[PDB]
Amino acid sequence: PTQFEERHLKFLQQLGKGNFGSVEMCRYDPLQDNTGEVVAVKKLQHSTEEHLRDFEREIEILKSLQHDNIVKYKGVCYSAGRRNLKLIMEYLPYGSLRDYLQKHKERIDHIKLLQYTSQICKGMEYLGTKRYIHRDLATRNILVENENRVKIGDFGLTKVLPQDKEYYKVKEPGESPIFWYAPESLTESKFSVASDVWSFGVVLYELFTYIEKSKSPPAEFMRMIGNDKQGQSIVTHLIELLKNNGRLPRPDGCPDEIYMIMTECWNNNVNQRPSFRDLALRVDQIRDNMAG
Ligand SMILES: CCc1cc(O)ccc1-c1ccc2c(C(N)=O)n[nH]c2c1
Repeated sequence: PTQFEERHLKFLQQLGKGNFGSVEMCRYDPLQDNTGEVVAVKKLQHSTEEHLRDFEREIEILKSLQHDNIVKYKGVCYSAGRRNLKLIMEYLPYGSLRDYLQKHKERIDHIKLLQYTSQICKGMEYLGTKRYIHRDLATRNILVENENRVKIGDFGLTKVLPQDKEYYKVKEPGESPIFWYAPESLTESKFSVASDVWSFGVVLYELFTYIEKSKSPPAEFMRMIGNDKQGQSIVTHLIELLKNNGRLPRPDGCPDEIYMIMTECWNNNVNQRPSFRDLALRVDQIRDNMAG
């Protein structure tokens, strides 16, 4: 119901950058009196026909979503042609859950951690009904609205399942977050609802270590690979470690019932991992049992 144009978009400050794109804070101001609404804006640095095509698919996915725990779509800008396309989304002042939690950690207890966990489960349950696979679940990619609510973000790798099958195979892997990936994703490039469940397991580990740098997944796995070899790639060493049942340890002070959920999510067999339905019920019941 509304298209945006270049001449009313005003730069305020930087929010982030990668190898192919960047994000900015701007004010849309068509009356030119500085009363306009503040928004967040994405654009591409290096436009290859391939990357430009992936960008337009990201936008169609975002249009179709409406849920309390998922980030809101606003519009698009074609003022300078297809090769200079921009995306407009809602601005959330508190930023990412990774950044927020490091800052305000002395006011966040085990009960609060489980509130965030529950809301993430509800969001993924909704994506499942549309047959979408997220592919990039991590605390850097969740956003905060206020002290009692969070939403799922960055949909830049998301895919749709075929009508006939229960997995999608990706042609040409990109630059990947290997320390959050399932084994059959690493060896065969297969992604599914089940591989999203392995990733949710690692998010729960991030939360109960309070996002400390020195206990992060990259730090722990590199420690476990060791000091010697010598002769192989880093990803080759990781695939071998996982085949022989090596896993991340229990965080200091983690409850029995929460640690059991982690171990179940990290099963080698895809057919033996739990559902997002059951995960929501179990988490809510544990939170109630701490209440009284
Ligand atoms: C436009 C980029 C984007 C793309 C996507 O697919 C999902 C979410 C975002 C996004 C990223 C960051 C923020 C922020 C902040 N404060 O950093 N606020 N709203 C944001 C939305």
